[PDB]
This record gives sequence, structure tokens and C-alpha cells, in this order.
Amino acid sequence: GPVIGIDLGTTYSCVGVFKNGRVEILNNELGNRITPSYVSFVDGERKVGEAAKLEATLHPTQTVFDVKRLIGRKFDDQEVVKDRSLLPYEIVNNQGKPNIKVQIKDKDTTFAPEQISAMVLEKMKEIAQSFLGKPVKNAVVTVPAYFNDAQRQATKDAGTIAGLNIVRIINEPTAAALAYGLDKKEETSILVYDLGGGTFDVSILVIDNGVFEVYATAGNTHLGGEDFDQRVMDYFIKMFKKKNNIDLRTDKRAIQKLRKEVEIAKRNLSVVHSTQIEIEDIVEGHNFSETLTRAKFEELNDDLFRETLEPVKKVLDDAKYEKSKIDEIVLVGGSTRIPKIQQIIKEFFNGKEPNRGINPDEAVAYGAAIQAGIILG
Ligand SMILES: N#Cc1ccc(COC[C@H]2O[C@@H](n3c(NCc4ccc(Cl)c(Cl)c4)nc4c(N)ncnc43)[C@H](O)[C@@H]2O)cc1
Repeated sequence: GPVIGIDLGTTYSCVGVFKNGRVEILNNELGNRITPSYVSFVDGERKVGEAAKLEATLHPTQTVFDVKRLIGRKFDDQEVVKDRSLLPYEIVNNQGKPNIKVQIKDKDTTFAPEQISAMVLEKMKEIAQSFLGKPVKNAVVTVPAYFNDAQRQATKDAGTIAGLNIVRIINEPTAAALAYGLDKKEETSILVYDLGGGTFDVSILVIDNGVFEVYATAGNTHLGGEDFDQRVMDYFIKMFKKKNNIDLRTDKRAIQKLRKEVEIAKRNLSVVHSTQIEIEDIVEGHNFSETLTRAKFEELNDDLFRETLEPVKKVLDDAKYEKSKIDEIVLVGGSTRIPKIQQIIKEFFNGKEPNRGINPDEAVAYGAAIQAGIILG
């Protein structure tokens, strides 16, 4: 039967199939190749993906996301304590493990992380089933290289709930290396720099005659594109207050509209130097109309961009590597499209040019689908 490839990310998932010798990254029911990893429990309905994410503004306690931060961890882990103080939905201690508590028709309902991740996996399964016109029972699913056995098993258990046998767990750096087709012959050391919406991971991957080994990994669990958007949000909220005596934070719908336009503006500024951020009646009778330049975008985020080098230094130090010891730099995650990110990486490595894909958001799912193809022969 078919084996599909799923990137189960922190902020999103992505599903690919291997069919007639080509990988096809599949569109969800809204036409998007990336699906936000959100699940909403509002008014007796359960939504998964973009429709769930839209519930977060008005139903923040009922809109579950970032469950990958909890999966296979313990409630008292330092990282989980920090995530409970950041996340707006209730997290409870179930026999030492974090569980998610929501209401369904007013009833308290408690889910293991893998039950929420299963709902994401079921949606990816259904996309694949509709496209292949046949049932899917098997998948390759990606994990972070730093995932321990409990985190990998909880991910497999998410698959089993979704009716997917996870025939192989591959780490995200290996998935990237397969996607970019890095030559498997002889020995190659690769720096995989993965800057997503919520998280930053960097790994040293060694490929030795077809055998992939991650020699070192480091990152920042709370550094991604969402943080760069928030820096912009913060600035324009201060400016709108200075000019108009309106604090946009007092209206959650206004903040939601601004965040959508700021995200688009950031993406524009990876290509152009100046963009307009425009919302008619951001509150009643008050338009939002601003210009953001690439220079000001960079100025607002310079410290966060340069923070990404701290984990790069750590993996080189952990592996006892010279910068020169790295043979190729590979970028994954949509945030690696920011020109300043590529410049800083290039300059840290004493001029060396990074390799970057053209669809860096899909590279991991693409490699998972390649691994599916490899397993079927
Ligand atoms: N929840 C959720 C969710 C929604 C979209 C994405 C994809 O992006 C991961 C990160 O990558 C960032 N990013 C992206 N990602 C591309 C992208 C954005 C939205 C969708 Cl639906 C898809 Cl097909 C792809 N492009 C960027 C660009 N041109 N310049 C700077 N940052 C860019 C994006 O802003 C985000 O922070 C990830 C998760």
C-alpha cells in the first residue's frame, strides 16, 4: 500500500506523496501546502488547521497549538513549565505528564499531546487519501534530531491513533539532506540551519557512504518568524498610539487584522525594499496606513537574527569542528528567505555561501516523501 511523508512541525504540518517517480507536496482543502498545527474546540465543533487558528483571537483557551512542545515530556520539565506560562489553553499534570484541558459543549475534556497531534496527522492522511484515491495506513514522519525515545514513541502513538503505522521516524536534518539530494557517496559534513515560524534548530549532519548521522544539535525553542512579526507589531502599535491616541492592544480583532498584514509585509520585504501595511477601519473610523522598509524591519530584529549564531557556535564547539570543516550549508524554514539571515550566515562562515532551497518550508516533508519512496523500492 502507499507510504506518505509528513513533516509534523511545531507551527505547521506538510504532507507529500511519492507517485510516478516524483514527490508531490499536497494542498489542503483551502489550497495551501502548509497547514497550521491548530485544533479548536468551540461551540461543539472541532476544527483543524487554518479554520482552528482563526478561532484563537476570540477563543484563546479553546484553540490548541504548539503541542509538539509538550509531546513526550514531563509536566515539571523546565521547558514545559516555561511553555505553560506562555500558552493560553490549560495544561494539567496527568501522572507527571502534560495534558491539554478544553471544553466541548461546556464539558471539561483532557487530551494527551499525541491525541491532538493525531488530529493533525488524520487531516494530513485525508489529504493524501483524496489525492491518491485510496486508503493510507503507513507514513514516514519527521522529528527533531534532539527528540528522545519518549518524544519519538509519543509521535508514533499519535500515528497509531490517526490510523497511521509510522514505518520510519527520520530526523529533520536527514529529511532536508534527502530533499536537497546531498550526494550520499564519500563523506560530507552539512550544517542544517532550520529557522521556522516558532523555533530555530541547527545540526551538523555527516553523510558517510549513504549513512546519515547528526553529530551535534543546538537551537532556540522560542525564536522564529512569529517573533520577527511581533517586533514589527510592537513598533507600529507604539506609533499608532503616538499619532492617534489609540492603543490597538485594547481591541483583539484590530491586533488580529494587523498581524495578518504585518506577516505579508515581512514576506514582501524579502523581495522589495518598501511595502505598505493597510487596514481600513482597523477600529471603526480609523484606518491603518504605514510604510515599512527592509532597513527598519532589519533594525527591529537585528538582535534576534544575530541570536541564531549562538547555537551555530555551540554545534561547531560540541563537534570540535572548525568553520572550514563544514562542506555545505543548507537552509530550511520560510524564515531563511530573509536576506539579512543569509548574509549573517555567509559572513559567520568567513564568506562561504549558504545553499538555500526555493521552497524551504516544504523541504522536510519532501525528504520524508523521498524516504517513503526509498522504503518501498
Ligand atoms: N501556524 C502557522 C503557519 C503559517 C505559515 C507558515 C510558513 O512559514 C514558516 C515561517 O516562514 C516565514 N516566511 C515564509 N513562509 C512561506 C509561507 C507563508 C504562508 C504559507 Cl500558507 C505558505 Cl504555503 C508559505 N516566507 C517568508 C518570506 N518570504 N520572508 C520571510 N519570512 C518568510 C513565515 O512568515 C513564517 O514565520 C508556518 C506556519
